[PDB]
Amino acid sequence: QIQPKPGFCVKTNSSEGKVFINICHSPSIPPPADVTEDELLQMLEEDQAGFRIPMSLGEPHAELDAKGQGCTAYDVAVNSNFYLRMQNSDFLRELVVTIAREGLEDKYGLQLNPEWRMLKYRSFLGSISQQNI
Amino acid sequence: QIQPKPGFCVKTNSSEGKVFINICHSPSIPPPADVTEDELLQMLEEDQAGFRIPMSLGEPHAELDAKGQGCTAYDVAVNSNFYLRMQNSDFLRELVVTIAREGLEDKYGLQLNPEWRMLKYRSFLGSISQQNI
Ligand SMILES: [Co+2]
Ligand SMILES: [Co+2]
Repeated sequence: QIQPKPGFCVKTNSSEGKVFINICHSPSIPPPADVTEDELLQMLEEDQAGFRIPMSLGEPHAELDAKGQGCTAYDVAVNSNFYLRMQNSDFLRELVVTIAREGLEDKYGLQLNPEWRMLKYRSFLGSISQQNI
Repeated sequence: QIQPKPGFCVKTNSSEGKVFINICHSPSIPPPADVTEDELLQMLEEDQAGFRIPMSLGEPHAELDAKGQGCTAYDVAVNSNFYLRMQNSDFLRELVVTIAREGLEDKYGLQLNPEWRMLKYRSFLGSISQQNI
């Protein structure tokens, strides 16, 4: 089993309560092809990101927020080199988080509310070494 | 006739030579609806930006680059308030430039090479007051 490395943590919410998405990474996860930005838009218009941007869409795990309240986390893990590209591009980072949100909704039957933010001081919600992919 | 206001200038290239895209603006151009980022991804996957992100796809105009060499400019003008949002979001700015590039290719039969950059010291290539939309 592959243990993910923390990347960054996205806080959002839903009619079912608070949700955190750990955008995390591993060198064991296949990277997307390195396409141009023009080609990336094409991928979206052809609705092919489901196959062309590999990511793990992790199972929900119950956790606690900083106020000690119950919430739900999901680990979305991508290739480490791809993660490092995402970090250095607001465009790519926001796009990939948006794709990951859609992926979790479709996979788990969730309905997220649209507002989200990347946490500044906390990288991952949950026990990392317990969250094998 | 509506005169566009300069926004920023994108330098790119093509098998036909150097191309500049003036991402410019006017309060007379209808704004896109103010959708969420989740909804924006949906718009792209449904390939509906052609109707849902209004922009003028300006006619080509011959100009000169800083080296005195011939090149071609196109003015892509959006609503001023929308422009100001784009400015303060790398994600939105890169997405809209990518959409504008596609729009010009489809409208004018162009094939742009993928590399482009936003000029840092020059806002618009061409005679602004002559470029009525
Ligand atoms: Co298209
Ligand atoms: Co979809």
